[PDB]
Amino acid sequence: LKTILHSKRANLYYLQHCRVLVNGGRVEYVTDEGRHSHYWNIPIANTTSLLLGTGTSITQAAMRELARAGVLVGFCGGGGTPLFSANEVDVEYLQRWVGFWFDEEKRLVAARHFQRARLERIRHSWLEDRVLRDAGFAVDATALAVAVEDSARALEQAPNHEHLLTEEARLSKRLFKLAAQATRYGEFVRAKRGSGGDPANRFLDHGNYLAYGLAATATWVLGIPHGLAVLHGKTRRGGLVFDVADLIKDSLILPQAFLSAMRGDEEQDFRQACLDNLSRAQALDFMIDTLKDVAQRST
Amino acid sequence: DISPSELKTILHSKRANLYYLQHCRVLVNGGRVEYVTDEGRHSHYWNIPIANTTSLLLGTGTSITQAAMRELARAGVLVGFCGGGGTPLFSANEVDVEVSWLTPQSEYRPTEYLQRWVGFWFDEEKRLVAARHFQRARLERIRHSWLEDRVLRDAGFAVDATALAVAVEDSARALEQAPNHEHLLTEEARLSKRLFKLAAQATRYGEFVRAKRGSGGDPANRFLDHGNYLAYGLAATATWVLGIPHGLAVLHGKTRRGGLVFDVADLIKDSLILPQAFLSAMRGDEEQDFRQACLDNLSRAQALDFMIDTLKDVAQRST
Amino acid sequence: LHSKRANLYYLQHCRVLVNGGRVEYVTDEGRWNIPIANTTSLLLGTGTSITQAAMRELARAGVLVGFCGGGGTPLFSANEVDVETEYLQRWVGFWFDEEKRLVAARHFQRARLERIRHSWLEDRVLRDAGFAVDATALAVAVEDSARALEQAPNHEHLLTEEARLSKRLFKLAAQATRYGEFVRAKRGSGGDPANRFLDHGNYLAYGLAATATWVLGIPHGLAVLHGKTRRGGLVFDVADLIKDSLILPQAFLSAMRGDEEQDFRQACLDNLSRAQALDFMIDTLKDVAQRST
Amino acid sequence: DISPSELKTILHSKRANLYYLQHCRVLVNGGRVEYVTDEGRHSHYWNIPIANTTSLLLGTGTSITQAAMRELARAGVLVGFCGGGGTPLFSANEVDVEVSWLTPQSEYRPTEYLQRWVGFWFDEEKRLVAARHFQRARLERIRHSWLEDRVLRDAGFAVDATALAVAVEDSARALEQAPNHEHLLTEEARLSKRLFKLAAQATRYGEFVRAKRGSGGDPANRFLDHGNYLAYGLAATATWVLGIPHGLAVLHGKTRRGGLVFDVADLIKDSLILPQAFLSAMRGDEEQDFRQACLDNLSRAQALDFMIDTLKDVAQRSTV
Ligand SMILES: [Ca+2]
Ligand SMILES: [Ca+2]
Ligand SMILES: [Mn+2]
Ligand SMILES: [Mn+2]
Ligand SMILES: [Mn+2]
Ligand SMILES: [Mn+2]
Ligand code: NA
Ligand code: NA
Repeated sequence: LKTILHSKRANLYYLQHCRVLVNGGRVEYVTDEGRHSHYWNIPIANTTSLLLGTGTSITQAAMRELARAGVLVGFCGGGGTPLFSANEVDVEYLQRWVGFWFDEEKRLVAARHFQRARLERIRHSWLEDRVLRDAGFAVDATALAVAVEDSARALEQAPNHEHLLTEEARLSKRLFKLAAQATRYGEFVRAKRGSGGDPANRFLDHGNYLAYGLAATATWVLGIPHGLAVLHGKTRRGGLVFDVADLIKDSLILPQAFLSAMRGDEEQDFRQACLDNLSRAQALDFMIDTLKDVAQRST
Repeated sequence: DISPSELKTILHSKRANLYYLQHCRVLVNGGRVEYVTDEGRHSHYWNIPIANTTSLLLGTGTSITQAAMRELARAGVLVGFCGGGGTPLFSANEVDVEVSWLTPQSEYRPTEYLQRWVGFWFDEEKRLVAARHFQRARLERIRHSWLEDRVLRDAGFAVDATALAVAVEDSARALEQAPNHEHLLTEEARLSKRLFKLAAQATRYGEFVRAKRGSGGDPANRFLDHGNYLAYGLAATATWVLGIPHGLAVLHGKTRRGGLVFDVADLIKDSLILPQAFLSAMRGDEEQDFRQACLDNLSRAQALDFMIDTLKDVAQRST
Repeated sequence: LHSKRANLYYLQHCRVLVNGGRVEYVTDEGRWNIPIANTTSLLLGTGTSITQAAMRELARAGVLVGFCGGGGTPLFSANEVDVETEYLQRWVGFWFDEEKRLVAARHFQRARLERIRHSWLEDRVLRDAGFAVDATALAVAVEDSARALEQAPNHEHLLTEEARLSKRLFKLAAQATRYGEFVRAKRGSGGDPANRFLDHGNYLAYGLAATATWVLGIPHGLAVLHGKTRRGGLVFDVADLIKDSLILPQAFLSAMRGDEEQDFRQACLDNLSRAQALDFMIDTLKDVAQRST
Repeated sequence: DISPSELKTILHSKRANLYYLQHCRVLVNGGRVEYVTDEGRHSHYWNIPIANTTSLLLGTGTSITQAAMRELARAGVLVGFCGGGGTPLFSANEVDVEVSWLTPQSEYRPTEYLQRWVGFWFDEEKRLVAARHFQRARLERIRHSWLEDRVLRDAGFAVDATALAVAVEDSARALEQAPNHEHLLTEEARLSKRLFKLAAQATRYGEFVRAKRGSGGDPANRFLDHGNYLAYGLAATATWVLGIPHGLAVLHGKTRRGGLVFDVADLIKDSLILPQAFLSAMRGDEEQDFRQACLDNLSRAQALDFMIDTLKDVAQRSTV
């Protein structure tokens, strides 16, 4: 059962299990049993973005007709992640992004706002919205709000990027501990990526991977290159994708990791639970909006 | 000494295969990427060695699947959809789009060249310096390949060497005199026209007239259009592998989308593709013979590596 | 915008569809999330469309769906409400006892009088717009009618008094706006702008009333004040809750300002939205059903 | 004498069109309501004569616009959303919803039938008397149609007349003695099952087995599922035109939302839809051929008029 009628923001559609082709100058979508039931109703304007996921194919004639119409096209894994390969976006956000990015102070302004955005999404999904709680995420509501409020303040006071990052890490650590307790996980230590074998560290690694796919889709639709991070160091590959994934990491991935663990989920149960959370909470939209908002303010 | 990344870049720069496909389906078969043609009853199946491939050009009557895209992206192979007969995929306003490129998005790129690039790119006079630098590099390749390339000589490129030296020397003087981008573009077309003429005479083509937008029917024009796709693919690869978006053109930005691909393809279009278009015409090659001959020359001359070095030099020389 | 408590949403200029497993609504490039639960109601207005796959998902999730004009009126067509937290049994439970029906009717009249007092006097929006009504004459009128309504012994007398209050509000409204002589023209037969705007305004009010009865599952044919044989009777009863408080002054204001049809229309819609008219209609209907037992 | 409103009801009862639409958009084009399919190079545009239409059923791959809803609603045309391939739009627990109906809300209905209806409806025993009444009206349509409709006979419905007459007599008997709604429901399904068998034999279908929830792939089952939508549409129209809410069911209330639609559709399902489903299977009709043949039968037999009279009769009899 659906529970949300989604006010769509970014004009991005996901397709799966169909063949995209052209009949008489018209882009159509075909399955083994004739015309696809939904896809004919995706609007083919220069504001559209198309992601072709599981069991899709496309012909050259369709590609022509989509590119002619200003439709950006990409290929993604199941559920829109990872983002495999995509059309380059014509160079708008890039100009603005570059406009502030070389001013280290404006970069910190961007980084501070990302953290505020991230703090709010934690507050929202762990407390205000009930779904996680309903599914057994029994977090100490009181200790959570303290954590957010302390960190928020501690973040506001960091004088520079190095300090912001330190505080940013401390908050994540605090959340792991609360999440573990919430779910009676017992001892938890975050293992640096790939190196932990326990279910939670695993689900966290896999979850972050699904989120990087959504973040990459956000930077791609906006024409913003991965190498212009606001929080991660300037030499980190994929740096901005990670900044962008960090927006919903602790609010959506973190709690489902400990839940799947608590519940004895296998890898695919976790992946699917995760995608459903990202979907319901409109994560991709938020990543996009955060990016626009930051660019808009910069100058 | 060298990073593992830089090693991988060198290794990528040595991939020799570049496919141009028509009337086939690109898909995955027993975990291999393959293209499939319909031979009436037969279907023929052709392997694609992805670790050795820089790009796929997919023209008329092609399709590709998401599972192939997955495998291709993961191996860092670009996929471009192009039009038929060397004509544009489509034309919108006054701009022709030869290839729609799909570039891998999850194989994270280095950041340093991108940062240098967006560092100069919004400054018009610094784009001028970058444009000029590409043009200089282009002239040095024309000289080397037209004058010191025994392999081209031995294949029947009986070019008037004195005349080639004179045109290239005049172009250099003009290039360095150019006040702006319009002057660069003007000089470039002017060299190209002299070179087509010289190549025509070298190969007994008879009187040659360059036809635009893939409109020419004659062997030379067709081979020149087909060969440019090869240069576009290497250029699309060279910029992708360094993390530079195709859109940040410094010379062709007014008349081409993803114009950096054209800027970079110009490094080898006149030096390498052009002679071989006339050599193939002269000998009666079919298109795919000509394509193989180019790939051989581009591998031999280490074209991809040159393109990548030049991008680096251009990026470094705005610091 | 979808303004009306956690439960009724209004959409316009968008396509409702299913993509990537979600029910989504896609706004026109020219122009908040909605919860899909069994308590949701959804109205699709100007420049909307919906696919069968979306309808499926909303129906499955217990969302009642309707189509309506600009701003939520008229109500064109809607899902049948499941007969049951159900007002229908209660409604019918009192409706056949004529004395209980009068109790309902008396409550509607008190509710309507309070709305008039609120909007004409207490609340100043109307005032600010140039509705310069004699505050004193208005309070006398309301108090007198209230008293006269409580004194009426049956529906007939209640209806008589009810019309006599409307007549005296028209006159107060005309003077408030320096309109000059006014006489209510019955049945769309009036040509002067106040008469025309009152006709149009009531039509917009019917649209809202129809929505209120639809959400509660109550049939139009069970009126508490209008005659048993009158088609759309309960809708007219419900519209009467806000006719004189909101539509009547806007009609004289629009005429005074030289408004065209659409100015008037948009002014009502805004008044109706500002004053939360639809919620009042619904609350009143719920309360009458509650106080009927 | 005859009121303009009742004349309008008689006029509405004669509307002959009923559309079942798939893979198209319903919209307004030059002031007309039309449906549009995409045919590669050319879109096809099909007019909907709204004054001559009872309902639209919109299945797989449809959409409709507010502007179309406005024109349809104004003309008193119902719009239902149905599922694919004769299967339910959806199922929520033990209850299947075949069609989600949108009914016009600004074309004010008469009040008298509704008032009679809510007057008896909350009394179970009165609902029972209403259910029996519907069931007798159904037996009478079955008799008239299977025994006296020469048109069906000439189309090759070679039914065993005596076998049919005997089953309907047994049914009437069992009907009158039904103590509960439970008993009525049991007898209803027992008669329908005899009728499938008789229709199958009249049309050389071979052994027939009714499949539920649209799950049957054989022609008869598919036409039965398809024909039911037509009956639902006319029932939805009959009840709406009289101002009776779909939910005030007297028979199928336990298993069906908007159950009165089913109770009313039962007046013509076995009498008309059922033989035609077997005739179409016998001839090799495509689905749209079958649907047209039904519409022709329903119009010739004045099915909508009968449903409407029956609801009126039932409402008027509750009143004693
Ligand atoms: Ca090198
Ligand atoms: Ca009759
Ligand atoms: Mn980090
Ligand atoms: Mn050039
Ligand atoms: Mn009245
Ligand atoms: Mn039945
Ligand atoms: Na050509
Ligand atoms: Na079926």
